[PDB]
Amino acid sequence: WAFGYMISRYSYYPQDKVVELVDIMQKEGFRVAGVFLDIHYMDSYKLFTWHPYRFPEPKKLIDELHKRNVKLITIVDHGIRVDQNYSPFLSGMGKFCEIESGELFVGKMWPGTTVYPDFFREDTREWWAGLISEWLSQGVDGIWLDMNEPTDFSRAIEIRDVLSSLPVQFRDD
Amino acid sequence: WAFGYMISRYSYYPQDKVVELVDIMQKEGFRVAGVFLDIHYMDSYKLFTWHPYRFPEPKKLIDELHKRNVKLITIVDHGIRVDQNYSPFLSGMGKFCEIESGELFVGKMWPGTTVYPDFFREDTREWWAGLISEWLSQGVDGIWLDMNEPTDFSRAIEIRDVLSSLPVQFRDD
Repeated sequence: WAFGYMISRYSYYPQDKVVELVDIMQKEGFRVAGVFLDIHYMDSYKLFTWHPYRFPEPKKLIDELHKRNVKLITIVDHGIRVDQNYSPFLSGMGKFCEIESGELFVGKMWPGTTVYPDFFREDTREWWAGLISEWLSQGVDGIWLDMNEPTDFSRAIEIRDVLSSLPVQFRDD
Repeated sequence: WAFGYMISRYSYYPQDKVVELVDIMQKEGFRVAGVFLDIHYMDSYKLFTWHPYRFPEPKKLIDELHKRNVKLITIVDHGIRVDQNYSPFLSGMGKFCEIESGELFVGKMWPGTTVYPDFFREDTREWWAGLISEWLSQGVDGIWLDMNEPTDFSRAIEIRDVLSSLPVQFRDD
């Protein structure tokens, strides 16, 4: 099924619209293997969370998709939000990337201020596998890893803040 | 009396305070020949006007000062406010400075957007003499001409608007 016809967008939501679209596609004769859910499904772009208003009942969505024989693939970025009450941030502590001087590498990504997992380490990899596994257990069929170059926007944003008001054009480096 | 002791400030107001100060000076033995009124006495820095709140009764002030044998000297700048309902602007029309291309030279000074009298012309001189004469007739004893280099702030303000944002410091040219 990974080689079947996949539909995706940035993004499809709320959950009822996802099902409505799949139904119309199938009704008109298109065999859809799976649908991709882009970042709008998350709560404030926080990894491993569901938007409380757009996706109040994810279980219902997964069941509806599976009843229709459609796989669900969810995007997962690499940025962990520096949030005091965000579980992944607290549990991942100790396994994030650092900078030469010893502090954590704090940057900028979709969820705002963020830290990044140091995937080169065994414990980080194990910790991540755990979150993924837990995420897959709801019935999610696939993982879409994005922005994993790895990408960071703190430098770009820093430039945009300092020369924001200046009526000039920035080169695209 | 022009060689006597003059007190001034930028500025003395409202009118009751001007008289109070002169009284204290005289009571303590200082022979004051005259007091200078800086730009705060004008209405929005408009030449030949009295601030409706600080100097609501100019005649009363002048009389109070004259009763105490104290002359009154008022500052008069060279900028005419580009104001649709400002008399000097309307009556001076035709006698203001222009730029090479023919339009009026519109700049910036205390009253904001302003035009300037072309004093090199005899007609402008006659027009100005008229306003001065009319101004002196209330009992004003002297004229203090300021900013008549002539000075203009449109270039400075133009620079400050475009580079206002930059955390950089400007050279004082």
